[PDB]
Amino acid sequence: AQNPNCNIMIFHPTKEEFNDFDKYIAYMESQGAHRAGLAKIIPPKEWKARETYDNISEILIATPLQQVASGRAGVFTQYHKKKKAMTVGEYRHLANSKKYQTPPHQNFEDLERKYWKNRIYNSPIYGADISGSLFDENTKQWNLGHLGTIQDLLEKECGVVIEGVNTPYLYFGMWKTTFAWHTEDMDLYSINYLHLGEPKTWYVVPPEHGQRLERLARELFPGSSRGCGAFLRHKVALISPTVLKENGIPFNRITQEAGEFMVTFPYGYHAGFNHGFNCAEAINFATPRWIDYGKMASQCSCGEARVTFSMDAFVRILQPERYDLWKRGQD
Ligand SMILES: O=C(O)CNC(=O)C(=O)O
Ligand SMILES: [Mg+2]
Ligand code: NI
Ligand SMILES: [Zn+2]
Repeated sequence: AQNPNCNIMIFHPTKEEFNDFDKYIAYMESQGAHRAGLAKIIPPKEWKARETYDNISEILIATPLQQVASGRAGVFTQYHKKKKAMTVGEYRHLANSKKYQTPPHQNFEDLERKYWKNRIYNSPIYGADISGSLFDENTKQWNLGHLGTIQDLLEKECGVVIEGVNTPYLYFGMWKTTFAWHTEDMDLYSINYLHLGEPKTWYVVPPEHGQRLERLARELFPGSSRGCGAFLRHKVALISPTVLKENGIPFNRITQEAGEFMVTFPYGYHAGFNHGFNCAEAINFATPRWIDYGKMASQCSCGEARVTFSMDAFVRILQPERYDLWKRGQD
């Protein structure tokens, strides 16, 4: 079995290997990459996403979110407070202000120490889930707006034609902006491209060990667990690497820099934080190997998780027994 320790693998495709997206994912999996839950892909030196990022300041962040924490430094939740709209240029100035800017630090490990020590004492502001793309239409390789759709994959594998669409989303981050422990909707893959700015540090649990993370989370967040048998779908809970190690949970970490792609694999729990002002693009995708994970994905039916239109068909076709309860949680 390839990659039995579930290490995060880093790939350097050539320009020729960068042509066929599906084929390269299947290649990475042939080398065991999915066992980690996360892989990094460094694009060939000849590739670019677009010509420049000099003209993005007028994009609107309609509903910036202030991420307010509660708990202790290593075990906390966050809630999202809505703020007034602002442009990307206004958000960048805010990220760089004395109140929000990255502190002085020696290296990525020092900054990670500072994040876990001090995150809860601040409330950074995040632009999230903004439908759109920064890939040039003429970028033919790994263009996250031109991927094969999840609805087409389900039709190809299973024969069922369904409604729904699959488009990318932009993220604008600052120092201490935080992504809580989660798997993707319907335990899909994700791909994330860091277009510009400062890094993102990721934490990930191997898919084969995801239930260990879920059991710790029920212990650490006991009222949330009584409220919902899939409360990690709410995307609010954080657990530090130190707490994970104290509890024996297998995990890995890596820092993504501008110009790099990350792929998350089905049922790979992940979390992380941004180092400073940045912009990322991400989208969910599927392969044939996903189908069996989609059929088994947990679901939130308490009402908290609320998701896109296109998830309806995935539940309806893959999880007909669960569909009526889940749809009630959507309404
Ligand atoms: O960049 C982000 O904020 C979040 N992205 C992810 O959790 C992802 O691609 O799975
Ligand atoms: Mg603009
Ligand atoms: Ni994710
Ligand atoms: Zn729920």
